[PDB]
Amino acid sequence: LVPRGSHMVGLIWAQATSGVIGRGGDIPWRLPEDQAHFREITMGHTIVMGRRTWDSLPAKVRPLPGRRNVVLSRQADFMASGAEVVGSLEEALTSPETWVIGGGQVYALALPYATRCEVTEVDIGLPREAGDALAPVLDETWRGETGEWRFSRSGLRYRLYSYHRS
Ligand SMILES: NC(=O)c1ccc[n+]([C@@H]2O[C@H](COP(=O)([O-])OP(=O)(O)OC[C@H]3O[C@@H](n4cnc5c(N)ncnc54)[C@H](OP(=O)(O)O)[C@@H]3O)[C@@H](O)[C@H]2O)c1
Ligand SMILES: CCc1nc(N)nc(N)c1OCC1(COc2ccccc2CCC(=O)O)COC1
Repeated sequence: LVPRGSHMVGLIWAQATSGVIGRGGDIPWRLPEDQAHFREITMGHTIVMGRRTWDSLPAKVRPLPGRRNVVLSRQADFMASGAEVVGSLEEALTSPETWVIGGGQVYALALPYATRCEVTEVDIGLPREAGDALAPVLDETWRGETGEWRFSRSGLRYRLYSYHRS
């Protein structure tokens, strides 16, 4: 349970088995089961994303519905129509429950404050290339639950992990 006076911070991402989460300003696969899972977890909560992740959303879809959208930028003239832009995680993490939804820079930034991670791993063989955005690496303070491999309607295997720490 999440007491309303707390500030719970979770990270949620989908990665290939290599750790790649983004390339060329997009996610280099599509998995409908992961889209549904991402929405089930985040709906109703504040979502925090990096400026480059906001840029990756088509103008017609953003801000993402059903969730308070917060965008991190250091640029005083960057504006996100329909959403709030803030310059730090301290300013972004005011809600009782916040999901950090990417990308690679913002996961690394938020990791020291996070107590939950929800991961989808997609069994697509995408090697890491220079410039890719990557999932954060989780140290031994994190305890994980790994689901069995499942199979998507799209013909890719995937599995879910849930990590927690104190
Ligand atoms: N697979 C997934 O689950 C998933 C999820 C989300 C995104 N993605 C992908 O990941 C890629 C984007 O990731 P990315 O690592 O390139 O970028 P990102 O983390 O989404 O955004 C980086 C931007 O955040 C801002 N920022 C970073 N550190 C900050 C700090 N300390 N204070 C304030 N603002 C800060 C900066 O904005 P300014 O430059 O404006 O200062 C920086 O350029 C895309 O390919 C996207 O499609 C994948
Ligand atoms: C789903 C990808 C994803 N999966 C996990 N597990 N974690 C993430 N953080 C993540 O990326 C979430 C973003 C990309 O969402 C997309 C992308 C394509 C299609 C549909 C959506 C959801 C739209 C919505 O939610 O209405 C929203 O900005 C990045």
